[PDB]
Amino acid sequence: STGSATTTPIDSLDDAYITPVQIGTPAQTLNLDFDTGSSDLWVFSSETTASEVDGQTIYTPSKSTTAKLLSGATWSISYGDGSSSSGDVYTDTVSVGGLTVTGQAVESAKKVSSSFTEDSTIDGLLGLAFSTLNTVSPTQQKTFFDNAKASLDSPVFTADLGYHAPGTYNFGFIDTTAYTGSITYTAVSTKQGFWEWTSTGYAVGSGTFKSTSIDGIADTGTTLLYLPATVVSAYWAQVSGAKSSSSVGGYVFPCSATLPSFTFGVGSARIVIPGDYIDFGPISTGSSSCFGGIQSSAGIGINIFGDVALKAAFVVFNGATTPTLGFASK
Ligand SMILES: CCN(CCC(=O)O)C(=O)c1cccs1
Ligand code: NA
Repeated sequence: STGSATTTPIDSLDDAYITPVQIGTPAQTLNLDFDTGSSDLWVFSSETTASEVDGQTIYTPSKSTTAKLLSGATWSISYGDGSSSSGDVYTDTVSVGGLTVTGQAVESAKKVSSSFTEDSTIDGLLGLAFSTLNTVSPTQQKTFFDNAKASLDSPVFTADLGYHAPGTYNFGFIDTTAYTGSITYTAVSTKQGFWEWTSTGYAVGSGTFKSTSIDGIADTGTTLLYLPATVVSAYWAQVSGAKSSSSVGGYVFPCSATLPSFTFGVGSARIVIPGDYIDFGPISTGSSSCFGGIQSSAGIGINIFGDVALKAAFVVFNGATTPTLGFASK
């Protein structure tokens, strides 16, 4: 089997991407944020505290003939941005892009933090990291990908995110029309439960490539590219008037600037992030200071190849017995 779904930016900055997901019978379609940095499939629901729901579409298990309470199971998650959610668990049928899993754990939110409530466009998350990170207790649950894997034509999914445009998540096959050149594969460590890999270095603009190992994770649920402070300082030093502001919480730059590209290494391959991808616009409406898309990881504890990096590439998440990541230009 295979599945193929379109993923759409939630706003004009590509702050996140939403993908429609069918849950239950008859189908309830919710727009979920597919997150390769977490392992819970959780939704706004009929159980969510009413004051914490503001425009989201909710899952109502009582209206699904295939929903069953997973008796005694609870969940609670905290993300790297400080947001959180918790609740109870149902099993139900879940379909993405024509690919169906029966018996998927659907984590129903009773509580969500303010950042979720305030984002009316995101109805929940679909985690695509390793199932070792799933927060359901006392019985940990599998991701949608881990439940689909054995049925797929090939044990893979691919992320093809757009710059200010829709893109695609495919399950079970590699669309050889979706990228240019060849795919370069690289090793993954699952020791922390993430798609963790090692980049072979970087370049700023037309500058020379610096060969240096940069461990990090491939995380579709993180907007920006978070790298070591040395690398980030070398990038922003090429932009007149750029600086780190602790008042704004990251690198800012004059909106009048033209930004240089940023290249990262995948083995001998190179992925080039155009300068425009690194512009996240005004720090507040009407401001002439703009927020940078490459930020320091020094206050995180991990480097994160978020959407700014991933949407420059066709990315293969290979869940074979020995997992790998693949990257290609497009
Ligand atoms: C021999 C290089 N090479 C493949 C790179 C390519 O895909 O061309 C590798 O070492 C791999 C190790 C782990 C996954 S692939
Ligand atoms: Na922000």
